[PDB]
This record gives sequence, C-alpha cells and structure tokens, in this order.
Amino acid sequence: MVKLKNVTKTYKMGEEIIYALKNVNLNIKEGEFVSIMGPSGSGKSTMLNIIGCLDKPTEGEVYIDNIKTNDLDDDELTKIRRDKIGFVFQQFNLIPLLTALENVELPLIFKYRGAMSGEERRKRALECLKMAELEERFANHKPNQLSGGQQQRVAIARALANNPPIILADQPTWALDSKTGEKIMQLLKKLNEEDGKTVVVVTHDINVARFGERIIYLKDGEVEREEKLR
Amino acid sequence: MVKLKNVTKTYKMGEEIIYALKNVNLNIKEGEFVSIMGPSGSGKSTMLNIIGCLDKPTEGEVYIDNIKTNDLDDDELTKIRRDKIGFVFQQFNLIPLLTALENVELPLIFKYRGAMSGEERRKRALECLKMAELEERFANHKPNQLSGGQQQRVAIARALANNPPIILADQPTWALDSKTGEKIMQLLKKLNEEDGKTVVVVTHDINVARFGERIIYLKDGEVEREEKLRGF
Ligand SMILES: Nc1ncnc2c1ncn2[C@@H]1O[C@H](COP(=O)(O)OP(=O)(O)O)[C@@H](O)[C@H]1O
Ligand SMILES: Nc1ncnc2c1ncn2[C@@H]1O[C@H](COP(=O)(O)OP(=O)(O)O)[C@@H](O)[C@H]1O
Ligand SMILES: O=P([O-])([O-])O
Ligand SMILES: O=P([O-])([O-])O
Ligand code: NA
Ligand code: NA
Repeated sequence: MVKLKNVTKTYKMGEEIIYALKNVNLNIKEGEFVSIMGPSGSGKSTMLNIIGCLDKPTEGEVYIDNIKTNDLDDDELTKIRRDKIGFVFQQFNLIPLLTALENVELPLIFKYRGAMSGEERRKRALECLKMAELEERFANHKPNQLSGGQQQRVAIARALANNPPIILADQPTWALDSKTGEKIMQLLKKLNEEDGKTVVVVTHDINVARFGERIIYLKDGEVEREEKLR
Repeated sequence: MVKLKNVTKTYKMGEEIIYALKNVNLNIKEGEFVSIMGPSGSGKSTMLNIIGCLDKPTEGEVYIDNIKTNDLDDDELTKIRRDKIGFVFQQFNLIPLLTALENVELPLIFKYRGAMSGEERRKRALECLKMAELEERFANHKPNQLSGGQQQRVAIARALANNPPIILADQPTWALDSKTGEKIMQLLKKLNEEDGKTVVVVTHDINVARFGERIIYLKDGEVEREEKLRGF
C-alpha cells in the first residue's frame, strides 16, 4: 500500500548539507498498522510528510496505493492526497476562521469524487467529531476557542472525513490525557481491523506504538531497526 | 510566591456562560515544584496563563511575589511577566522569521535593563539552548526548519533566558522522546533545588508530574484533588 524506495531528503544550509532522511527503504502493506518511533529530529515527520505527499524526496521513489507519486503535478498530487490519505498534523493546522465542524466539512467539499448535499456533509462531519471523541457542544467553537487536545481531536476528525484508505497520524495523542488518548487508539485499531485501513502512527509514547503490528525506529535519518509485535 | 484566591475565568459562547476555572484557590510557595494534571479541557492552560500574567481572572485575586496582579493593566502585567516569569507555551509560540538563537535572545534583551553586547547576547542565548538540550548546530535554524521537539527545546530555552524566579511550563516534554524529556525534567529539578526557582508544570505524563512535590488535579474547571509527594 505504501513503498519508499531509496528515499533521501536533504536540506542545504550555507555550505552545510543536512540529511533528514538518508537512503530509506520502507514497505507498508495494505491494512497494516505500523508505528514509527525515534529521537526528536530523527526524521519521523519528514518520512510521514513524504508518505503523505506533502513533501517530495530529494532522491528516490514513492508509491501510494500502487501509484508512483514522484513525477506527478500538483493537481494530480492534490487529488491523490484527498482520495487516498487522511493526515493528522502534529500541530493540527486548523483554519482559524472556520469552526471545528466547518474545518471537518472542508475536505468533504473537495473530495472530487461524488457530491454530498449540505445535510449529508454536516452529518458526516459530526460523525467524525464523535469518532474523534469531541463533544458535540464544541462543534461550533473556532480553533482559538478550543484547548490543545480539543483541537487535536478536530484534526483527527478532519483526517477521517473523506474515509480515506490510508491514515497518517503524527503524534495523534500528544495533547490528550491517557484515557482520551486510549479511546483514539482504540478507534484506529477498529478502523484498521474492521475497515481494513492502512494506519501509520508517529509517536513518542511506547504505549501508543504498541497498537501497531510493528514499530519502525529511526535514528539520524535512517531506519535503525524494526520490532515485530504480533 | 503565587496565590489564586477565589479565581474564576468564564467565556460567553452564545447565551451560555462557560467556566474555564471556577472558584479555585491555590497557594504555591516560593521554590516549590508543583505539577498540574487533568483531562483535556479541564482548565490547566487557563490556570497557568493566569499565574503567568498572560490572562486575568473574570473574578478573584491573583498575587505574584506578593504583588497583586489581577487589577494591573496590560503594560503593567508585561513588566511583571518580563521580570518574574519564564513561560513554556504548549504550542511554543516562536517567532517565525527569527533563528532559534534569536528567538531566545528576545526575552533576555527585553528584561535586561542595560545595553548588552552582540557577542554576549549570543553567549547567554547559546547557554540557554544547551541547558534545553538542543545541539548548537541548530541555533541558526528558523522554527520552520526545526522538528517539533527541537522547537519545544527552543521554547524551553526562551523561558530560561530572563533567569526568572518562576518557570511555568505547559506540557514541556510532549514533543520529546523519553530520554530527552528526562533531561529536561532533570534540568527543572536542578533549577528548583539548586537555584530556588518556583516551578509549575502542566502535564499528561505521570512520570513528569512526579518530579513535583505536589500534584494538583483539575476537573471541569475546579480543583478535584491534591496529591502530596513529600511528607507533611
Ligand atoms: N526546512 C529544513 N531545513 C533544514 N533542516 C530541516 C528542515 N526541516 C527539517 N529539518 C531537519 O530535519 C530533521 C528531521 O526532522 P523531522 O521533523 O524530520 O524529525 P522528527 O520528526 O523525527 O522529530 C531535523 O533535525 C530538522 O532539524
Ligand atoms: N477563548 C475561549 N472561548 C471560549 N472557550 C474557551 C476559550 N478558551 C478556552 N476555552 C475553554 O475553556 C476550557 C479550558 O481551557 P484550557 O485551559 O485550555 O483547558 P486545558 O488546558 O486543561 O486543556 C475548555 O473547555 C476550552 O474550550
Ligand atoms: O489542553 P489539553 O487539551 O489537555 O492538551
Ligand atoms: O521532535 P519530534 O519531531 O516531536 O520528535
Ligand atoms: Na514529529
Ligand atoms: Na492546554
């Protein structure tokens, strides 16, 4: 479902060359639940961004759902992201002037597949907020009126909106207390097992990572090791 | 060193009045290390913001280092903040077009009354970054050129920059791996114990909270309970 082939991502600063990812190889099958761990700065977000088609590798190839994404133009890339990927951003990246509900509806507007009526769209957005454990009474808050953890749940709900086959979550429980975070992880487990979604979670919480079938560890931009869990 | 007396903070959302905090009473002694925990949305940030003079209660009194703050103006509160408080924001609140080093120099220079040399600006700021466990090679990166956890360490360093008597930290390890986070907490312990700094940390990590001598639990905007981690 996801393949990274000899992927490198470099940054140039002055005369210094930085390898955020260095010749990485990764193969995530359809319906797999995979967790990604490693020290702050090891390249975890870079990797997720590349999988999520939000950044392009400097060298290497990327395949999403059997589609080579490298040489695609932004129109095709936008389409692939919207169709294939639900992305939970580490810092949420909500639209400040839209309510929580509106933020979740936004992807449904541009699904570019089939049109929903307004009622159908609002109904789906609400279902996603409920799945993401956000109380309906917060649906009309704007992001600046929500706590960090409430915002995180809006970001989670938005990722689920278009019912994508692939969920990419960057530290999706960081702003949540243990109990609420556990509910989120049980949801990902359910979507993975019952709905066959491919799930990739970056995390610093070993307890979170343990929901995955395996844990991939990065270190200084390279895959250090993998631990099989099941 | 910090007192909240019958502090309430409300927000009006339509015809409904929401209580972020409700009739809370809190006394934090000089040099105490206190942790605050509680469910997402229970009022922790609001509490820390009020302690940090970043927001005012709707009702009640706040005292910082003996000074009553709840009736001060924006200008006046800023002067107290700059002198007495180092604040680590939950989402960092760094300045985008400044390097990590420059971000750290801001509060240093805003508080410092005199004229600090360009070379010594860099010197103190680098020392803050090192305490915050960020490698020197990242000093010249801008926030958008850093990972989340690297940004968090810049935010931590910035809180250190004014050598404040009070450090207030909102989930200061969330973006960090366990080992790096442990170092940050060890740093807080050292500042608290060796230098007598008053430290208040909001956290969802019980291991983090245990660095405190007390844990205050919030629920629905009120103090649910208190746990004393040292004898009395
Ligand atoms: N735009 C950039 N320019 C230079 N270096 C960058 C840039 N973006 C990220 N990096 C660096 O790449 C590394 C990996 O970051 P990621 O955000 O990829 O790390 P992680 O998610 O594991 O914490 C970091 O050391 C970071 O400083
Ligand atoms: N500007 C605001 N307008 C309306 N409600 C707010 C606003 N800011 C915070 N709140 C609400 O106050 C409550 C507590 O906020 P917060 O202090 O951020 O909780 P915590 O830090 O424990 O997650 C939340 O329910 C939140 O939605
Ligand atoms: O604030 P929070 O939601 O708890 O993170
Ligand atoms: O630093 P980080 O990215 O959070 O790991
Ligand atoms: Na990350
Ligand atoms: Na908060």
